[PDB]
Amino acid sequence: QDVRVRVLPEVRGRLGGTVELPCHLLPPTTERVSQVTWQRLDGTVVAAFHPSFGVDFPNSQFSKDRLSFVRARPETNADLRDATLAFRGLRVEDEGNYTCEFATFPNGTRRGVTWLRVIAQPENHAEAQEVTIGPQSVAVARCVSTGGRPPARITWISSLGGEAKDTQEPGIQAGTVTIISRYSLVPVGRADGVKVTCRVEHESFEEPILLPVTLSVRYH
Amino acid sequence: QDVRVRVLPEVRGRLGGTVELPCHLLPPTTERVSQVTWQRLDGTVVAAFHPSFGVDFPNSQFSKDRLSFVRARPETNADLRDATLAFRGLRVEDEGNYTCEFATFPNGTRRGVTWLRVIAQPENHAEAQEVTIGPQSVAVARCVSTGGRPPARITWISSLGGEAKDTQEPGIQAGTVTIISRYSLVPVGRADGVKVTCRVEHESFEEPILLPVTLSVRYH
Ligand SMILES: *[C@@H]1O[C@H](CO[C@@H]2O[C@@H](C)[C@@H](O)[C@@H](O)[C@@H]2O)[C@@H](O[C@@H]2O[C@H](CO)[C@@H](O[C@@H]3O[C@H](CO)[C@@H](O)[C@H](O)[C@@H]3O)[C@H](O)[C@H]2NC(C)=O)[C@H](O)[C@H]1NC(C)=O
Ligand SMILES: *[C@@H]1O[C@H](CO[C@@H]2O[C@@H](C)[C@@H](O)[C@@H](O)[C@@H]2O)[C@@H](O[C@@H]2O[C@H](CO)[C@@H](O[C@@H]3O[C@H](CO)[C@@H](O)[C@H](O)[C@@H]3O)[C@H](O)[C@H]2NC(C)=O)[C@H](O)[C@H]1NC(C)=O
Ligand SMILES: *[C@@H]1O[C@H](CO[C@@H]2O[C@@H](C)[C@@H](O)[C@@H](O)[C@@H]2O)[C@@H](O[C@@H]2O[C@H](CO)[C@@H](O[C@@H]3O[C@H](CO)[C@@H](O)[C@H](O)[C@@H]3O)[C@H](O)[C@H]2NC(C)=O)[C@H](O)[C@H]1NC(C)=O
Ligand SMILES: *[C@@H]1O[C@H](CO[C@@H]2O[C@@H](C)[C@@H](O)[C@@H](O)[C@@H]2O)[C@@H](O[C@@H]2O[C@H](CO)[C@@H](O[C@@H]3O[C@H](CO)[C@@H](O)[C@H](O)[C@@H]3O)[C@H](O)[C@H]2NC(C)=O)[C@H](O)[C@H]1NC(C)=O
Repeated sequence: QDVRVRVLPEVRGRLGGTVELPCHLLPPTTERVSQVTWQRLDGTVVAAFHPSFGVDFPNSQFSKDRLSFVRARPETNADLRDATLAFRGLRVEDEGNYTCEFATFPNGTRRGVTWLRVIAQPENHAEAQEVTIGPQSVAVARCVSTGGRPPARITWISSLGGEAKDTQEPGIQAGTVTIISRYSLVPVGRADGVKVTCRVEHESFEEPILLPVTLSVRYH
Repeated sequence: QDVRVRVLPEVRGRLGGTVELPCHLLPPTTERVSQVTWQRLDGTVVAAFHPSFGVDFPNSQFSKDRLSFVRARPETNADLRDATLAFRGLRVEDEGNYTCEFATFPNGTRRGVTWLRVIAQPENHAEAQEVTIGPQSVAVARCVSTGGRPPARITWISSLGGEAKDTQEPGIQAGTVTIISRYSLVPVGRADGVKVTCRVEHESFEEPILLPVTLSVRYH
């Protein structure tokens, strides 16, 4: 894990979206570059670049349709020190640790490693459930952050001191998860009409999203 | 530590002598080779080979005077899969773990690692010390394996049950060690003329070397 190879430790990309993973051999340019290879941790080579032999993306799983080098030079940069790797149509399966390796000469190989995270932005909905008075604590409201990656975090902003209950469950999409949160309390008459807000946090949002809902109690 | 790179785990060479360290990328030949580099563990590159840029031995310590590739081809083998590295004028300082690395394309780098040991063959001498009768246990014989690497192992084959004492000490040559072994016993009259043998074992010898000596006691 060499300082003269510059990369970013972490990099995030939207499910089914695109990311560039940057990688550079930092100058001074005091060594020739022999070839560049992007490997996964398993060892599996993802993309490879060679000044004579050209480019290759030998894994059927990370094919040329999705992977590409950003390198822009007109077929002939006096040296290929920028090794930046673009992904498209991101898969959950691409979440991984990628390793950018420069075979230099006569200096040996230098590498840098970047963690690619695939985020999925969930879909959010809340509602009140209409309830009758009674001593049993029932769900008076629910909030659901569907198909998040990673799992979203729901909390309840309410003036009444009702217990929250939540649970996980698999998302529709491979490696997404839906979070279900139920707001329960003993239904009391003064509660009718009171706004109770669902507060859902997730990587993909600038900040917590708020889904306000108004409670509904029997016999106003 | 890849199976498709063939090397030898261990390799021994005489101080101030020569060794070849062999290294091959095993066929089938299903990948192009980009460049070959021999690194020490520290990382320090010892020798490097590149099909276009040529050869280099960039470390002042392992210079071209001593290092060389055995590779024989007339400047143009269709591929340079044999990466065998010759050393000469071996130094104690070269004892190390060397790593043979093939930058392949598009396949990544494969490597193999060989431990290079520098042996020094010691010089051996033994003698009896002449002694007078007396209750005090004195050295009646000594044996010295001078300037060994690694340290030699001396033992005594004798019919009399005398205690052995030995000690280390630095050798003349950097990273050699002299072993001194004294054969002591209470000098008894029947012992005169009795052969007592020095038995010294060391890597460099086919087997244990034997230095026989005849005891010398006062008043036969
Ligand atoms: C470098 O990678 C190449 C190609 O790798 C192939 O595809 C990638 C997406 C990955 O899935 C790789 O795992 C995959 O191999 C390798 O070439 C292949 O080498 C192997 C031998 O190591 C060949 O298998 C042999 O097949 C023959 C008969 O066809 C048998 O007789 C052998 O016993 C053996 O099973 C394979 O056919 C070959 N592929 C091609 C297109 O030639 C290469 O081995 C690898 N090299 C290194 C050093 O990693
Ligand atoms: C991708 O790689 C990153 C970072 O690199 C990590 O370090 C490397 C040098 C290797 O040794 C890798 O094995 C290692 O993953 C990973 O981030 C790290 O993930 C590990 C899980 O394997 C986390 O370890 C935890 O550490 C805490 C203490 O803080 C313990 O309580 C746990 O038991 C657990 O061991 C670690 O927190 C995390 N580090 C950072 C900075 O996020 C990553 O997991 C791996 N993932 C992917 C998707 O590629
Ligand atoms: C690959 O190795 C080359 C040459 O390495 C040199 O000799 C070997 C036997 C080893 O002892 C190496 O450690 C040694 O560097 C490296 O080239 C050298 O790069 C450094 C910068 O990393 C240069 O030092 C700079 O010097 C200038 C002024 O001269 C300062 O302004 C800088 O602040 C810095 O100190 C050094 O001069 C340069 N040598 C040559 C001949 O150009 C190279 O860095 C290295 N590359 C990698 C990726 O490892
Ligand atoms: C050169 O390298 C060899 C072999 O490779 C070794 O394994 C590598 C994968 C790395 O992890 C290296 O760190 C490691 O050296 C070395 O041979 C081994 O040396 C180590 C000392 O570092 C020995 O370890 C001992 O193990 C015993 C238990 O059996 C313990 O009681 C000791 O505490 C000690 O840790 C090990 O015996 C030895 N292995 C063999 C097969 O000989 C070598 O030391 C290193 N030396 C040189 C000159 O390059």
